Amino acid sequence: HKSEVAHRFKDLGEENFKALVLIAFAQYLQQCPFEDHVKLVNEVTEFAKTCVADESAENCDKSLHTLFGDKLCTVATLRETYGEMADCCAKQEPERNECFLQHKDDNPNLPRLVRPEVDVMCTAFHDNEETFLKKYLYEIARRHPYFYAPELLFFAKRYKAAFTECCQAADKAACLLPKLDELRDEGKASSAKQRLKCASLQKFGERAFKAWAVARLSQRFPKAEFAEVSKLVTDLTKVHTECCHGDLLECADDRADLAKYICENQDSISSKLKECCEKPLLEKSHCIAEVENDEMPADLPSLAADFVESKDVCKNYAEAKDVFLGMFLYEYARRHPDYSVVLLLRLAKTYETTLEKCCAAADPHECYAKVFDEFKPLVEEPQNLIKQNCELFEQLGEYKFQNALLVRYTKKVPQVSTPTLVEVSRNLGKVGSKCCKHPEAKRMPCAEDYLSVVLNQLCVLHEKTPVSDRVTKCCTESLVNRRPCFSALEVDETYVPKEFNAETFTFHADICTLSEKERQIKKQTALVELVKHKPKATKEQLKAVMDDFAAFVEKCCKADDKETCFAEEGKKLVAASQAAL
Ligand SMILES: CCCCC1C(=O)N(c2ccccc2)N(c2ccccc2)C1=O
Ligand SMILES: CCCCCCCCCCCCCC(=O)O
Ligand SMILES: CCCCCCCCCCCCCC(=O)O
Ligand SMILES: CCCCCCCCCCCCCC(=O)O
Ligand SMILES: CCCCCCCCCCCCCC(=O)O
Repeated sequence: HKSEVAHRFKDLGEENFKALVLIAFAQYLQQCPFEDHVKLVNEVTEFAKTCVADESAENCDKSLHTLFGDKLCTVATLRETYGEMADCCAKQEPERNECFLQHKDDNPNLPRLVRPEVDVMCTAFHDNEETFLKKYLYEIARRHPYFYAPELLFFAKRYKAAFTECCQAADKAACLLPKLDELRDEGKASSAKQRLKCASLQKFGERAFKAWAVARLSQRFPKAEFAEVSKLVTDLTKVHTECCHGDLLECADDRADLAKYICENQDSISSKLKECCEKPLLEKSHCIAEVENDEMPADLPSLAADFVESKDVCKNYAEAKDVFLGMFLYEYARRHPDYSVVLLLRLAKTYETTLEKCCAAADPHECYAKVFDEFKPLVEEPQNLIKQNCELFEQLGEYKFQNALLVRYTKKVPQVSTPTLVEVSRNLGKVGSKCCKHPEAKRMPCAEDYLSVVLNQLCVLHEKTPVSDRVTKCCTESLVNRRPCFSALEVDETYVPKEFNAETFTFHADICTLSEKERQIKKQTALVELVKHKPKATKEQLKAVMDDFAAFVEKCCKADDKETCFAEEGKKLVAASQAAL
């Protein structure tokens, strides 16, 4: 088409166009105030409308990069506020956009965003829904300049729906709060997944990413042909490489192209793509990215034939190693949607290590004839951990389950900071209440998805202020061995317990007037400090002390007079506990 802006404006729609332009500007000019951004959006939109009316109006022929760049260079304070970024304006567009990209700040220093009271939000929402939502949209985008724009818009729409619903209810707070917490967690998870995807692509390379995608796409589109799966994995790798570089326009066009390619060859890929392919341009790719697994052929051959029993295995493998291994991944993954992708990768790595050794020996067949027996122990490991932990989560509840994990991990890595241990254990706890509800067939994929982010949040932090070689080890190993590594950590027999600290175990009545989450976190913090002081303590000793603390807290919060009870009975509890331990 003769005009880029006009075309985009047309298939996006005015409302979507406006929100996206706002996000795009906020991610580049992270320091400019809201009023200035709104002003820019209005000018770009007004210009866009001119081009819609006549693709021949002036400047309507300019590319989007050029137009975006020219408007960015119009900001008068560009130099005084962003300094060096202002020098990007002296370059020819091609280089200009690259320069702006290089100067995008990922971890800016903006005040943390505080959640106001439910009634102020609801009142604000009713008085001016537009400015309320757009201002928060701006606040979120300036803080996450890397978050893929269209997905942020998808989140905004869900927030709107939460206010619309809850702000017109009897008990607003009881309605809205849980929705906001779920949205935030989900928002943070999405952010982590995006960063993880790019970092892994940079650290481990294209081959590893391609294997990961082959496995994932084969579980989802089992009826698709291997050649079709390879086509998709290739385009998908290119798409993420570009999206990770950070250029929104390039990223968006590649994704769109891929989404249409998929819809046009729908019948040749999966019968589950029907809905996704009838959705508007903006939602297509997102929908496809979450499509459920198509059902498998059910009348499929045995893997043993072509990969163990067959003659010429070594011959087909030597002829094209990666293609053969990819074929193996494809065949194995499409018969196992119940496996995590990383498990499939372990199987593949194991099959590769075996052919490398075995294909160089006299009688190949004999050497690699028992490969499938090496797979069994690899499979069972995550499966046992699932049942074992989910059952426990069932006996106890989410809270006591978190406490169980708390005792378990403080003992393995007592060096870690107490707030980190609490944070991590609580998140692990949630993965349990969220995945253990799924039937066995969907548990591993679920746990893998959530554990990948929790483990990455854990590693990133630790990276900053490292405290344990073991954690560093597990954090730097391959993403395939990451979870196994942590699971293999044993109690720290070297750790020297921390001296007693009266303060740490002193409690007041203010705990009675705290919110549930707040009470738990204070108790859990104490629970971690206890284990750090008495690491050799037993599950029984510990249970007894946690129970005394329990009755104690209920007793002191249920008395004609508090504070005294906590101080008087607190003296007791502490002294007794010490002796018992
Ligand atoms: C690496 C993360 C995986 C998310 C994902 C993605 O970005 N695309 C995706 C990319 C662009 C448009 C639509 C979907 N599809 C995808 C689905 C089937 C075949 C190929 C790719 C996905 O599953
Ligand atoms: C992209 C999301 C649109 C933003 C509009 C929703 C406003 C939510 C305000 C709450 C932000 C504070 C963060 C939190 O939830 O704790
Ligand atoms: C297009 C085919 C590309 C897939 C290549 C198959 C490679 C399988 C090896 C297992 C991948 C795990 C990589 C790793 O050890 O980090
Ligand atoms: C304590 C976390 C709560 C979930 C309980 C199951 C434990 C997850 C282990 C299985 C991980 C599957 C991913 C992998 O293959 O490594
Ligand atoms: C440094 C923070 C403490 C370490 C947290 C351990 C994380 C391991 C998660 C793996 C879940 C499987 C259960 C397990 O084997 O521990």
